[PDB]
Amino acid sequence: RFLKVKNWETDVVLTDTLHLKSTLETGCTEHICMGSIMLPVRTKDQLFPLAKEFLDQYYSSIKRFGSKAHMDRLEEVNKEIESTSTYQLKDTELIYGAKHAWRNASRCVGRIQWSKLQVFDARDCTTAHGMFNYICNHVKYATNKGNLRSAITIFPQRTDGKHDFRVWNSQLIRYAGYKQPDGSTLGDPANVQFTEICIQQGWKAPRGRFDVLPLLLQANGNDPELFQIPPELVLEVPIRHPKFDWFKDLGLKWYGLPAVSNMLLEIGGLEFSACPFSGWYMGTEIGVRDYCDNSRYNILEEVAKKMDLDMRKTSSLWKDQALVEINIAVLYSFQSDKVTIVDHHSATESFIKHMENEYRCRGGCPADWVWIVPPMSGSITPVFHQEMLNYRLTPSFEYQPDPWNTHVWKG
Amino acid sequence: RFLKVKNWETDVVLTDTLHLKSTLETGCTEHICMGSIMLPTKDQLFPLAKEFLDQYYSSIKRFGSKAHMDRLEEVNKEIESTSTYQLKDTELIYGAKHAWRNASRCVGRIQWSKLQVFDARDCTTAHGMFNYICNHVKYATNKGNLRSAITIFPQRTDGKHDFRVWNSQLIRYAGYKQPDGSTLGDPANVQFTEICIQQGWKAPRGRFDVLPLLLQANGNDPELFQIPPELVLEVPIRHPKFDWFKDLGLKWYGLPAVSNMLLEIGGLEFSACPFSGWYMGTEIGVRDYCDNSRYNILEEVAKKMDLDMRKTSSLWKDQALVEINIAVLYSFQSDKVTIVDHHSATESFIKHMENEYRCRGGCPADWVWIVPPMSGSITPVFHQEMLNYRLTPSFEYQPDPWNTHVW
Ligand code: HEM
Ligand code: HEM
Ligand SMILES: Cc1cc(N)nc(CCc2cccc([C@@H](N)Cc3cc(C)cc(N)n3)c2)c1
Ligand SMILES: Cc1cc(N)nc(CCc2cccc([C@@H](N)Cc3cc(C)cc(N)n3)c2)c1
Ligand SMILES: C[C@H](O)[C@H](O)[C@H]1CNc2nc(N)[nH]c(=O)c2N1
Ligand SMILES: C[C@H](O)[C@H](O)[C@H]1CNc2nc(N)[nH]c(=O)c2N1
Ligand SMILES: [Zn+2]
Repeated sequence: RFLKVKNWETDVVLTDTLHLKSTLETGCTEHICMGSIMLPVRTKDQLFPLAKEFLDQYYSSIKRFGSKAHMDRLEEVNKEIESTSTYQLKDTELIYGAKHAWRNASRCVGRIQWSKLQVFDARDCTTAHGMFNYICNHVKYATNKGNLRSAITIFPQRTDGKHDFRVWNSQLIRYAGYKQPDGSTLGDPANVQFTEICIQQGWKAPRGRFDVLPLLLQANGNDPELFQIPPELVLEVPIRHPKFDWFKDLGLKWYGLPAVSNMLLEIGGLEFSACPFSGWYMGTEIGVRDYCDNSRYNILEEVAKKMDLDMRKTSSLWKDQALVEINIAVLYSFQSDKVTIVDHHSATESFIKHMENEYRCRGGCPADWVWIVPPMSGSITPVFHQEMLNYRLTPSFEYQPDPWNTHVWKG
Repeated sequence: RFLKVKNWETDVVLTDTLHLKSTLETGCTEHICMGSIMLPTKDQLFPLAKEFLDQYYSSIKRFGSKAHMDRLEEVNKEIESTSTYQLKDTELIYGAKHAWRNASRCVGRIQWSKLQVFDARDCTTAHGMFNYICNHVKYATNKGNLRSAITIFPQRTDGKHDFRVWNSQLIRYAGYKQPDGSTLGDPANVQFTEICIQQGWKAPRGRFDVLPLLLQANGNDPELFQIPPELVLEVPIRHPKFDWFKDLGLKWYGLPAVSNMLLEIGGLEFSACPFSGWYMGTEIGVRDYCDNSRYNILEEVAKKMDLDMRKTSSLWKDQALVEINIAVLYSFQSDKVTIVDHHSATESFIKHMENEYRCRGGCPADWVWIVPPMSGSITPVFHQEMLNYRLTPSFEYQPDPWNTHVW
């Protein structure tokens, strides 16, 4: 079957056949759409089909489908599953798998970049100390003094579910949040619970507005351990505004490297529970969400005060006006310091070109509109007007529950 | 089967049970979400009538009463005899208000219960339709203090005698393609304008020409009528800080009035049912003015602001966008024509959602349409999970009649 998507601005129509390869479920049915719902130990049993399907894809991509090398590899994996109950990916397969999980990430606007991903194989890692070292090297390589390079580091896969490698931080680099006795929050309100765990584990909290959190690292199902990332490895950008000289005195800064560390990477039925990956920011992630969400740094009021906007009625659009100024400041600041960043116009335009290319060469591009459309200036970006089909392909990145909810403490 | 929706800003979790009463299909499956696609006989009719009357008599606390049973009986007899049936006035009013109540893409639903329903089921000609519509327009406009209304023409019979308003809204501006190659006026309305000209309309060929109505009665060929100019309230667009803004020559009309949809109540189909409320500012300022395929004015405004248009990263588009939207709200407010800003509308919808969950066990909502086309995440709807499902009575899209009309 064929499915059509139309762009309502250009009348361009595309035809999806890739959705036919989708196995995993969406959350939706014929009677309910769950498109705005944020969150909608395997047996050999299910494992060999998952392995086979993955290896068929891999061998197709390298133009060796049905070869002796292909057949031998299936055989080899089959026997390994039957006798050890799991199997090991070749380096080539791991790299291909990691690239494809990104390619398949329907909520990711940055996918034009998917084929340039540095894959760091950390499957020989055995301890939390070992994890720390790997992660420092990733941060340094990815940061590259401001000329950011995409990377992922892949720690050993799940075995029985009792020996998981996990990075407890949601992102490698994030600022602490402290709930005060008066109910106010100092620093990032999003990281309060994790900061408390760090403190509980013995972190000495400086208790400022922008304190880089320590890494909390679990190897082999053991209790996690604290490590401070070397500060000289943590590139940060002080935020200033090209015309508003008082903007610097708000005291804002952000880190340059966005690096997700709480997701689970699935390749050929294998589960990599610790697989931190990083790219570079789109300005709105910081300027719209991080700074302006009510539940985050929430700076809109202070910014609009300083601009002396009429704040007595929402219909003056003071929030909107201040929102634009903050986002200009972020882009200006990253640019002035030569730290890679992309604005939402350029990013969404690139995504549209990527998506059209994917339809032509691959037969589709699963995309989640709710996430792809930026959180400001929606309809002046080309993605707003683009129909999108959301479905789940493997390899994939999956959400997993926070480790402090599931971890069996050894003490 | 019982479903939670969470607000990620406030942590409020609501439980939806109303979706279980959903009847129509979504476009989605277990394998594919189509959340972003714009357009995804006697036997069938008695179930539809029963379902409706059951909810009606339930709503007036008379479920299972003799009056309930008697009406089921009466409607039942009428269908078997006549292959259709007629709504009581009370049922028509209830049905219309609920179609709006169930409109998952409408942010304005806190208002659903205050809808003036004009029963035009006695209308027989296109001249009658025209009279009904001017009365609706005058009533709704109310000298700028807008009031929600719907006018309901006779229901579908055998499908060859449909009442249809050919216009997509009661009030729209004409569009004309130039020898120049560009477009004068509203590019969205070019095809319809051609049909008007080809039906006989003498076009002024200006930038802001209110289109005539093209009214179809009883399946007959449609006819042209101009809405009295004095009933079409328009607003010149100025900016409270930029003196030059008015020089752009922009205006918009006060009355948003959708005329192309199909109202379905208890199996019955009202193919002509123009309805109207008042604008949310972004509809005009963001979509009408700034869509590339619409009036597309961002470039011109940004130049008058003398912004650095060299690189997308100066955010010149976003800057001019906010300003155009400030001008829309200011101009409507100054002329005392009802308008709502996206902040206030989305706040009211969150309150409405809470009421509906509390009072009805849910509220179907389409996040893709509810979240405003600018400043998404600074409105509370952005952080609000929504379940989208189809309830009846309902407003449905229907195909442009010129594609269907045999002359
Ligand atoms: C190259 C620069 C990149 C840019 C500009 C980019 C852009 C984005 C943005 C704006 C989001 C939404 C994030 C949010 O709203 O919090 C996102 C989500 C995502 N991105 Fe990308 N991205 C990039 C690289 C990557 C890389 C290298 C990977 C993995 C290898 C990746 C995988 C994802 C995944 C899995 C999500 C969804 C996250 C979630 O559900 O929380 N991204 N990206
Ligand atoms: C009271 C003032 C009202 C406001 C501020 C309001 C707000 C809106 C907005 C912003 C949209 C999105 C439309 C678009 O983006 O083009 C919408 C869609 C809708 N509204 Fe409301 N509305 C109001 C009154 C009504 C009334 C009185 C009805 C019916 C009686 C109604 C039924 C609908 C329907 C069916 C849609 C979707 C239209 C479509 O799918 O094309 N609206 N409304
Ligand atoms: C409940 C829940 C579920 C879910 N799936 N995600 C969340 C939080 C979403 C989130 C929060 C912070 C950073 C990012 C990165 N996606 C931010 C990021 C990462 C990369 C690699 C590049 C880039 N430009 N940006 C995503 C919450
Ligand atoms: C293909 C297609 C499908 C579909 N369902 N809708 C469209 C056009 C969408 C549209 C266009 C103009 C006006 C409105 C009114 N919905 C605008 C409106 C109406 C009312 C009553 C109040 C208000 N504030 N605003 C909606 C196209
Ligand atoms: C409830 C809703 O799905 C939630 O607020 C989503 C909406 N769209 C998003 N889009 C992006 N890119 N990131 C997000 O965190 C969200 N949050
Ligand atoms: C492709 C996408 O469905 C389309 O652009 C939608 C997105 N959201 C919308 N939301 C509203 N309110 N109105 C619209 O016309 C649209 N257009
Ligand atoms: Zn869906």
